[PDB]
Amino acid sequence: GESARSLGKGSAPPGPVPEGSIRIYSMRFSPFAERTRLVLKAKGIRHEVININLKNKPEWFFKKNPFGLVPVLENSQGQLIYESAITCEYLDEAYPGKKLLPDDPYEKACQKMILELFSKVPSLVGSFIRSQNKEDYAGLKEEFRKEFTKLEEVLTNKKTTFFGGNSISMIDYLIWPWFERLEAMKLNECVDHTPKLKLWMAAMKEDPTVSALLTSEKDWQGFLELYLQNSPEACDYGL
Amino acid sequence: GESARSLGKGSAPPGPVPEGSIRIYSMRFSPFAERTRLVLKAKGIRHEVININLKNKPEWFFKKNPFGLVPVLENSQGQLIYESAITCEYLDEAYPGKKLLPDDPYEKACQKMILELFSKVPSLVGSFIRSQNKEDYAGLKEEFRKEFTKLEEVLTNKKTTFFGGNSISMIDYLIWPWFERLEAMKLNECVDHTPKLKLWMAAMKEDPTVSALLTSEKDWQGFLELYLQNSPEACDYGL
Ligand SMILES: O=C1O[C@H]([C@@H](O)CO)C(O)=C1O
Ligand SMILES: O=C1O[C@H]([C@@H](O)CO)C(O)=C1O
Repeated sequence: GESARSLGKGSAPPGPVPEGSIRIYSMRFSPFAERTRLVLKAKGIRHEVININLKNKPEWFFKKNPFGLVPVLENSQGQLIYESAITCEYLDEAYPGKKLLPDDPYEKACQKMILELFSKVPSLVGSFIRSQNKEDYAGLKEEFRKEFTKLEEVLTNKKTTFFGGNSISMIDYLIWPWFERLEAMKLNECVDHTPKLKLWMAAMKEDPTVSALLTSEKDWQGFLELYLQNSPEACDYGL
Repeated sequence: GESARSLGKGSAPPGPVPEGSIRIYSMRFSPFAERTRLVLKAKGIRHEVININLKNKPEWFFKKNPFGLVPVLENSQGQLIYESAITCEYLDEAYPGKKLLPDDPYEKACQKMILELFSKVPSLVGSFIRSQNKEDYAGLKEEFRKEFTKLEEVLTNKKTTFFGGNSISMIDYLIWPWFERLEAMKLNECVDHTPKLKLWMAAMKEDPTVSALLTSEKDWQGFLELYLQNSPEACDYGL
């Protein structure tokens, strides 16, 4: 269980990825890295995980990703892939299993346009995590409700269970991690004028891949308190 | 030639796209829409163009794209695709001809990672267009030089003529429009510590697709002066 402890400044650079496996450089509480892990699980891809201490990074990690961000994929050929959506698309294409993106070009384009509709939400969550008082909170509630009604409208026309059809697909996994953290951020009442989006969240929680990877509110809250202080122990909260 | 005049507020909504053609909603001076037009030309795709008056938009255009931005693709089946990179990827997949993206998943992922390396540049150009004096200009020069050295490093390792190999490909067309406007913005001396990137620009200008679509400095400058004043005649400069 302590096998999951993060590597930080001073850690030895890791050795090569074994043939037959792919490696993800991750952090247990990162919603960006969660995207990639949901895909690895959904597709049944054998993999290893190296967690990175984002508040005390190893210098060698910048050789994996010059941006110094998680997630990063590394394969046995030594190829390196970064940016969460890029890593997810690469896995869908490079591995067998349930295809998570549509083959049809228009339907694929639709999933990417829905990701665009969503793309303000990660930056807002970033802002929210920093909110100081009830006035700031009232305002961020309105900002989230505007973004959520964009997403509600997609579901309203499609009349489908999920954003790509009646079966969960790539787009759902790409947006899920921010919704998972919404309870914990006290932002559930932003989805109260968006009834189909609320039902979508209930459906997501029933998905075997989502349920396997869900972090408890108490664990995310422990992480967050330490992260907001730039604690070098945040990323290993619980361990 | 006046066939290219933009549609603005009050214009009638256009009729259906004919079978055998795709329609692009564009603007002659938009670098985002230029991406899509470079792809249409590179692939030899039969198409029609409707230019939109971005400073006096038709209300119906928001039914084509709720964001109200160009480019937008519309096909004879009535499907609508927006966001410049999405439109380009859709065309590469949906049409025959020279494939502009690699089939190999890693090499495709590499092109998307290079687009990420570039992705600060459009926002910087946006800021530059607004620059007031020599001090602001000196600063933006340093910002551009930082972004350009990221791109130089890609070319340095690859030792290839273009960002995807020795043959021009999607990634080159996606980044080109901002480099085309660099002379006009007086920012050529930002590429003077980036010699491979300077050679890339010379190579791009020799490409038949790029050369066919290049706008003159004088025409772009006429456009820009009117655009900065929110002139409803900017988009039709020259007509
Ligand atoms: O700020 C971030 O955005 C990226 C990217 O992976 C998502 O597209 C990432 O990993 C972060 O930590
Ligand atoms: O500001 C813009 O960015 C978009 C997009 O098309 C690019 O990805 C666009 O068209 C604009 O006018």
